Amino acid sequence: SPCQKCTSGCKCATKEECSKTCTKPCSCCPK
Ligand SMILES: [Cd+2]
Ligand SMILES: [Cd+2]
Ligand SMILES: [Cd+2]
Repeated sequence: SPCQKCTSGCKCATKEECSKTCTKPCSCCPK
């Protein structure tokens, strides 16, 4: 489940940028 900024706004292109808006693969970032 993606946070409140990943819904229509997933900004993580990879787990590297994922450490910026989240800490793990929400339901949209990488696997
Ligand atoms: Cd997220
Ligand atoms: Cd993320
Ligand atoms: Cd995401």
